[PDB]
Amino acid sequence: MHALHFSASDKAALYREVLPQIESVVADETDWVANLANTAAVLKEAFGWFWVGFYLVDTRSDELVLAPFQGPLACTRIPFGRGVCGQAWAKGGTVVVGDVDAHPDHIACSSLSRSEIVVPLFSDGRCIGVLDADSEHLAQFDETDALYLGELAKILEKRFEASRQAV
Amino acid sequence: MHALHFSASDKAALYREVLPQIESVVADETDWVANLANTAAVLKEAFGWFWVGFYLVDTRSDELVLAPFQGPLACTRIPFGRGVCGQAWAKGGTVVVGDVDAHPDHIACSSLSRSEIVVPLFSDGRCIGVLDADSEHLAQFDETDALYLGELAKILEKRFEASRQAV
Ligand SMILES: C[S@@](=O)CC[C@H](N)C(=O)O
Ligand SMILES: C[S@@](=O)CC[C@H](N)C(=O)O
Ligand SMILES: [Mg+2]
Ligand SMILES: [Mg+2]
Ligand SMILES: [Mg+2]
Ligand SMILES: [Mg+2]
Ligand SMILES: [Mg+2]
Ligand SMILES: [Mg+2]
Ligand SMILES: [Mg+2]
Ligand SMILES: [Mg+2]
Ligand SMILES: [Mg+2]
Repeated sequence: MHALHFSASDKAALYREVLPQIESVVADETDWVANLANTAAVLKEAFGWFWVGFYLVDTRSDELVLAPFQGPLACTRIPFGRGVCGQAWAKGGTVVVGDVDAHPDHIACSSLSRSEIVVPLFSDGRCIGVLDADSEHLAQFDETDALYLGELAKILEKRFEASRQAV
Repeated sequence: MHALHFSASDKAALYREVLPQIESVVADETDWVANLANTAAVLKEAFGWFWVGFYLVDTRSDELVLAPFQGPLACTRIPFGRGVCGQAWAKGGTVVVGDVDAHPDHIACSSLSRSEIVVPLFSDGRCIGVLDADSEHLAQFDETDALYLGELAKILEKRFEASRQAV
C-alpha cells in the first residue's frame, strides 16, 4: 500500500518531496478519476489548502465540470472564460491570484477563499481541465506554486493519456 | 451559490439537517462524479470523519475503483469480496465495523482508521459502487449511520439514473 512522507518545512522543498510521491501513486492506476482523487488527497494533506481539486472540460457545453477535490462544497459548472478557472482555460495558461476580492470576475463558490491558483491541463494542445487550489489566506500562492503545480500538470497529463489507452 | 448549514450537535439530528441539503445540491447537477464529489464534501464538512467517499464497480475487472473522496490517499482498487467494501458488495448490504481489528479481512489503506461503515449503491438490481466512511475513533458508526447513509444511498441512486438520461 502506498504511504506518503512529507518532512520539509519550506514550500519549495515540500513540493520537491511531494511531487515524486504523487508521480509514484498515479503511475500505479489507469483510471483518471481515481488518480485525480488521490492527487488531490496528497496535496490537501501536504499543504493544507482550504480547497484543492479539479474541473474537467465538457466539450458539449463549453463548461468546466467539477471532478475530485478536497475541501467544502463547490460549484459544479464554470463557463468558458468565467472565473479564475474559466480565465485560465481561455488564456491557455496558469493564473495566480493574490487577492480574489481584487481580481476581475472571480467566482466565489465559497465566501471563505482569499487567494487562488489555477493550472490548466492539456491533451493534444487542447485544454482538458484545470487544477484549482484556494486558500483562506491572502497571497498563499506564488511563482513557487506555479512552477511546481505546472510540473504536476505535466505528470497528470501523461496519466490522462494512459487512461484513454486503457479503454 | 449553494450553501450549507450545520447547527445540530447530535449525530442523528445532524443527519436530519444535512440529508435534505445534500438532496438539494445533487438535484441541480446531472454529472455523477460531480455529485459524488460534492456529497463527500458535505459529509466531510458536517461529520469530520477521517475518510469519506466512494468506490465504483468496474465490470471489466470485477473490482471497486476509487472515485471522489475526502481524507488521506487511498487504495485505488478493491477486489470483489475483499475488504469491508468488497464484502458489502458481495452481501448486497451495509456493513458496520466497530473495530477494524476484529473484522475479518479489513483492508487497511490507512494504518490510522479504527472503525468503518460501507453502504452499497444499486441500479437495475446490481451493485454500482459503495459509500465508505472511516474514523480514527472506535465505534464511530452505528445504527444511526446505517439508517441515514442508507437513505443517502437511495438519493444518490436516483442521481445515477438521472445521469444516464441527461442530455
Ligand atoms: C472551487 S471554486 O473556488 C472554483 C471557482 C473559482 N474560484 C473561479 O473563480 O473560477
Ligand atoms: C478508504 S479505505 O479504508 C477502503 C478499504 C476498506 N477499509 C475495506 O476494508 O474495504
Ligand atoms: Mg492513484
Ligand atoms: Mg480526493
Ligand atoms: Mg462541504
Ligand atoms: Mg448524477
Ligand atoms: Mg453537486
Ligand atoms: Mg470531494
Ligand atoms: Mg461479481
Ligand atoms: Mg463503528
Ligand atoms: Mg458517525
